[PDB]
Amino acid sequence: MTGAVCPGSFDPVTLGHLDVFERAAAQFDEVIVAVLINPNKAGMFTVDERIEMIRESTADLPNLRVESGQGLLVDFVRERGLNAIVKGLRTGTDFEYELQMAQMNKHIAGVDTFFVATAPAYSFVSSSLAKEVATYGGDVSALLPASVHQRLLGKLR
Amino acid sequence: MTGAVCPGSFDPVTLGHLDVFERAAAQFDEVIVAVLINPNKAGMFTVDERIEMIRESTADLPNLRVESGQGLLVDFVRERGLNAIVKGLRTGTDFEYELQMAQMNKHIAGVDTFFVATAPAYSFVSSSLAKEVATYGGDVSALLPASVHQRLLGKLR
Amino acid sequence: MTGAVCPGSFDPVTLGHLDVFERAAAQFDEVIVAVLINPNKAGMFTVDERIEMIRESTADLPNLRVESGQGLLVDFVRERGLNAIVKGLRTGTDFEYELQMAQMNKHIAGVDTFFVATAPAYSFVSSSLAKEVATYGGDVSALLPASVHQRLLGKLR
Amino acid sequence: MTGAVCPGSFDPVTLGHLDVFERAAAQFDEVIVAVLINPNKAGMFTVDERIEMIRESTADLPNLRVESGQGLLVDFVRERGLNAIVKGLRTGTDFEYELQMAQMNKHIAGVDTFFVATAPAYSFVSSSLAKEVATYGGDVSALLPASVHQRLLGKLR
Amino acid sequence: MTGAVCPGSFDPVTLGHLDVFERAAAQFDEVIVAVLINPNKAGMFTVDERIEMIRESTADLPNLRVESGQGLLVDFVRERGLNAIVKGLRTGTDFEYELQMAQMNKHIAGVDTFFVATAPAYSFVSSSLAKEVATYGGDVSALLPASVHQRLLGKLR
Amino acid sequence: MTGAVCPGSFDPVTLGHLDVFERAAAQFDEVIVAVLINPNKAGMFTVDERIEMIRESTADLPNLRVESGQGLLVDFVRERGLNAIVKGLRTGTDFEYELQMAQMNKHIAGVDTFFVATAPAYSFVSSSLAKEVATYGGDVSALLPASVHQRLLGKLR
Repeated sequence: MTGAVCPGSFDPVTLGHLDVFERAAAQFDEVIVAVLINPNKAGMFTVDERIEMIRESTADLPNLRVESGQGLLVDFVRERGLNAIVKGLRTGTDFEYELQMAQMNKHIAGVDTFFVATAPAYSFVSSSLAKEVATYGGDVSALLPASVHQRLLGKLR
Repeated sequence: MTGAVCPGSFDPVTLGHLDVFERAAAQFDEVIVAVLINPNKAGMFTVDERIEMIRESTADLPNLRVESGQGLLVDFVRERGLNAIVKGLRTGTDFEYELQMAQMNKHIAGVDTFFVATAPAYSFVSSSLAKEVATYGGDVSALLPASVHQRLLGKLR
Repeated sequence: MTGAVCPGSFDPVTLGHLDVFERAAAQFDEVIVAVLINPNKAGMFTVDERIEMIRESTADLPNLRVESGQGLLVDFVRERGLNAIVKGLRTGTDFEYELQMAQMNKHIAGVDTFFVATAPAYSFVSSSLAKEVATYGGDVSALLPASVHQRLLGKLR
Repeated sequence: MTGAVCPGSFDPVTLGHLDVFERAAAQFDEVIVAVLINPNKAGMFTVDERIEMIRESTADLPNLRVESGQGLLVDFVRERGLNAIVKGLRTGTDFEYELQMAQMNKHIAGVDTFFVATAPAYSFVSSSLAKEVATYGGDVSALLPASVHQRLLGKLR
Repeated sequence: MTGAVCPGSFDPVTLGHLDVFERAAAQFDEVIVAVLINPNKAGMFTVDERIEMIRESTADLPNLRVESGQGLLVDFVRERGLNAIVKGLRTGTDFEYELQMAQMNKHIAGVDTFFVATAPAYSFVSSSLAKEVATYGGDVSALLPASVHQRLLGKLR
Repeated sequence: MTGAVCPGSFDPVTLGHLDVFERAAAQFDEVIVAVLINPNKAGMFTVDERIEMIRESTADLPNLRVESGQGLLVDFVRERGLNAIVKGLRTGTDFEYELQMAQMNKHIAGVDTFFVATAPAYSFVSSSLAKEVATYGGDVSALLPASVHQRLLGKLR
């Protein structure tokens, strides 16, 4: 019966994200990873690539599925008969902005947002910082799932 | 079946607490409110009084129950076959300390902590500040369950 | 002969802004709302539109007026015989940057900045988030002056 | 007929406090410094001493007066026909708690709180840290009114 | 020639502390761990016990020595011909207070303070939280050096 | 022999930067100021101009040198046989992002980051805010080295 949506651009998914997915899947009957797309900015990976990388690293989570979307997150959530968001916290999270969005999302659609801190080991990776470090040759292999790392290097070369 | 524990001293329970209880009860199959009592610091209300006040306030939540506890929160959680905590955020929450405890609790017992911000209307009330304001004749009736406000006036008279 | 300036881009003015205007108007003899125009981003509303929307929403504040400005805010303030700014705080305010600007503004022109938190009900609206949500069909009518809301609907339709 | 109250324990008043008093006195017709007395901790200085030290240091502010208070700050403010508090910010201010109190005080009594950052030179002094440092022989003479500094030396010797 | 002081109560030293000691020792010619004592509060471990636990876990650091003291940290630093403090940051650090103290310490004695974040794995341990968790039976064995853990358990039993 | 790198874009160098340079040079045997240049975003001053301005400002620091760099900061550091970064903190620093980068930089290359707060007097200046204020005729001469202020006026005329 219970369920939550884990949203993000996941460009690419990191081990910080996967940690949060795993916790959500352990605590809710169903979890949907929402790959949210801005149709007006391309990013590094296509939607199909993003989804494939997530699926390949979540194969051990039977109650997790992955879908893309755009527009209001709360519409994505409600159209699936759910009303909870689970969002990860890491070092460098703009928490004040996350709080603003959470209060807005509850106001307009009655959707709750639960925050969970990612594991310390994965607390300083972000999609953007991983892409930046890898661009200049830094080793981010320990911070990304195998489904991502060499595809990332491929894009960069 | 899913479940979480909502911990606190609840001396007394506020509408900020209740808002969090309601959201937990909406998103988890089972919720236990843990009235965590300190042997040294005896508050305003007895443990039994606090439990009664929470029960009155949560009468419409059939999947939520109220229990007292002492010692390690993660033991309270695990002893009941669960491994999630839901904790509310308000204006004045020491979030950095909450994060420290969340990471400690995950490390020592594998228990996850989910944070949810209370509604803006209930975001500035706290048990301590409500008692302080009421003590000097300030009106905090919009911030507490009606039955709590009734009892609070009694303990002050 | 006290006075303060309330600065912003107000694209559009929200009830968060209006709350702050009202408090400023209640505590200073004279208030000037400074609509600061950019060198891009050209907003959703023109400067005249922003001004009218503010004027419409502050008709019950006789000691408040609305003017556009370019260049340093402190020059705007000082050229009107004042040396106080009143700035509102909301969820998602970059307070660290506001503090930096406050200390700079005091240094270069002797202008004080007073910060006041907007009401909890209006604490999660911002001009940008209201436009984003409204764009995707979300109901922000409770968060904007009724006048402004209709204009916004017009700009989108 | 504008006015604001500047609250604190002022044990003793610092140049950080005085800076804020001066700004408040510059922007409001009438300023009242509220020396709020505790039920313990009895400070280093008695209430009369704290008051005299503030009076001594604000002799050049004709529109400022100094009074002691007990009970709710909002009652102190309202019983004097005002509804504004001016509170200073320094390095080490618990701003989250100040925000909580500000929202509570607006709720229960309609009193606004305006925050202003003290000058960088005075941004790291507090009454407690000045007493601690002076106790162990550190020179805090640049951080306190000359009068106050001599009195402090007297209390220690 | 170069050198820094690493201060704290170290009651007991944690692996978070040791991480910071190691970094300091790697970056300064000499490092002194300052075990600062309040002669008016006993703590769990005696000064000799604290020092022994630090020495036993820093034996692989030839340029680190351990000394106790009280009163002003900057006097401890300057009397050793040094003028730098290295202080660790962890989850739950009151950074605003650390900044206040750093600015005060530079003002009164010209001593610089360098902050370094402890490793993620050790970022949520503190002496106080470790003592609290161990008191109620939680497993903190991975967060403390071998020189500490069973001595801690001994004190508690 | 010890050493650290002080990184930035320094467009232009400010007295806040200089304060940090001086403290690094006082505490490490060797300091390298790394003028990190971005191929996309060309600022106000050329790399050569920025280096010259830093050299003029640091003439009294014989153990500090100035070099340009591109790419990974940790590579710049390691290529010079060092493994420490000294970074300044000011009002408006995004400290959460600095922490994220520090933990990333330690992970990918073993490089430590030490943070030091700049003096209160120089705590609200930034390269960007200085340029912005100067552009509109505001006086930031107390906030910049004299030779920098001279050059800044030139690039604006």
